[PDB]
Amino acid sequence: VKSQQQIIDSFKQANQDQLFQYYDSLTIDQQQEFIDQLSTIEEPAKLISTVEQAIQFSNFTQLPNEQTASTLDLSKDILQNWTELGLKAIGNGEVAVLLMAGGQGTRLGSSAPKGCFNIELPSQKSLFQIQAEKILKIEQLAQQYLKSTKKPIINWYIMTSGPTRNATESFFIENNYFGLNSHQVIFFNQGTLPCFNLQGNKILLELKNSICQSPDGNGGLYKALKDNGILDDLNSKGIKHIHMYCVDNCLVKVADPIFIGFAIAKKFDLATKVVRKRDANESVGLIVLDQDNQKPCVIEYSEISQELANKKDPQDSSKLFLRAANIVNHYYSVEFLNKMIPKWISSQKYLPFHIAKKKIPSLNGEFYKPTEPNGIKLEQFIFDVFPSVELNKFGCLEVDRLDEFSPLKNADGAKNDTPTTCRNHYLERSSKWVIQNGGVIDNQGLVEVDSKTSYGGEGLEFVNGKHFKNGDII
Ligand SMILES: CC(=O)N[C@H]1[C@@H](OP(=O)(O)OP(=O)(O)OC[C@H]2O[C@@H](n3ccc(=O)[nH]c3=O)[C@H](O)[C@@H]2O)O[C@H](CO)[C@@H](O)[C@@H]1O
Ligand SMILES: [Mg+2]
Repeated sequence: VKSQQQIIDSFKQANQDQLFQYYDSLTIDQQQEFIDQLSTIEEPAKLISTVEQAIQFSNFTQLPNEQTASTLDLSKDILQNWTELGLKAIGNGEVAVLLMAGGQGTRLGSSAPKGCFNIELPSQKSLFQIQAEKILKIEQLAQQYLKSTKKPIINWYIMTSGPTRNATESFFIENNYFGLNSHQVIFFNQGTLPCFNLQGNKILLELKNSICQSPDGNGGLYKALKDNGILDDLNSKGIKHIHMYCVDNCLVKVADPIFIGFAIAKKFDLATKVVRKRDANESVGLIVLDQDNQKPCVIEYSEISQELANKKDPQDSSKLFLRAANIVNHYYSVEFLNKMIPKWISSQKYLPFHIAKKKIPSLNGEFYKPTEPNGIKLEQFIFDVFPSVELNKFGCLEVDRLDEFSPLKNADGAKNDTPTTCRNHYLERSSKWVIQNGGVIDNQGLVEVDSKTSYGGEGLEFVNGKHFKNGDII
């Protein structure tokens, strides 16, 4: 739309003259490539103004009992009822899953997308394959429940970022989508945001003809859904329910019928899963009620005070007051998304920029890697839109952590959330399932239940009285 010079001028008017410090020494091709990159930034002056306001701008209680439920407390009949509602929805092609895999998992230090990571289970399955097989399995369980001739389809929308896209897609193709239909696995990229200097008023140059940019946070998912036509696809296919989740959880129950059934039974617009907080210092957001506006919301682990994090429950001193840990497992009604996404992406009121100090290798005038944080990355949080839902339309399901949540965040060597803790948890869960179904594991070993065999412990009646050894795959 605008000329090359018009773009340059709009950045200079926004006081970003440093970006053109080496412009004249660049070849014409590098210049054109540079401005093309700058042109993707919609409204520079406004963005910078917003980042600045965000920087110079930086009463909770527990959610009402009416909006919460726990799989630890519900009777089998109630859980079965929800399961059936969930399976029926799946059986009618009304369910889609949305996988957030745009993160670069810096803490883990892997060169490949976290989803490809191998926590070294006997099966050597990557996180992506486990999730793929969970999807295939639940489709089959729904088909069996409804007695369908063919299995229903759960479209799997995978949100990648520029840096994880190629490897991610190439990985699924090389593995033939792990058994799923190629058409049901749909990739789409989330956007990016420019990185700024510590002061937060200047965009950082990565190279002489390139600015630093990073994935705009999982909160950038809503805009990516609209812009990539995913929302249109949901409507086109008649999908009514979508399960959004985090790629790092090796235990995740993708498209959990219990979770979907919970939302349908209660007619929720939005629902989220939580587990009991490990300890005051666990790096997890907490689901709470904002008493000032009487709206549900999440307080991120990095923006909570030690005092609030450590406060004990006044009605039970043995527990932390705020202990509903966010495990990034969200349910959204498609209708709710059709109605709200236009609003959410139209202002910071729902998706404010969160500031993160980072060590960003960039231009000094030469490229370099710092030892101290030299810039900031901007991020929108997926849950910041929660307050916009009506309290009575928001659900919070507490689940069993050992059965549903073991995140891979750190490289081996750390105390928690490592490939080892994930592997151990995965094997312990599998082993518990086998024992409960009468299976005998010799020499106190640990076995692995194949995701191709059981979704969550069901259909394991054949192991009763049967012997297994440490390392077996069932
Ligand atoms: C914002 C957010 O969700 N925070 C949650 C996240 O924290 P945490 O900081 O550990 O995780 P991240 O926000 O980095 O990643 C969450 C998920 O979003 C994806 N992602 C992230 C950034 C991005 O630009 N694009 C993208 O797709 C990641 O691939 C991952 O699947 O998990 C914790 C549990 O482990 C929760 O208690 C936190 O409340
Ligand atoms: Mg309750």
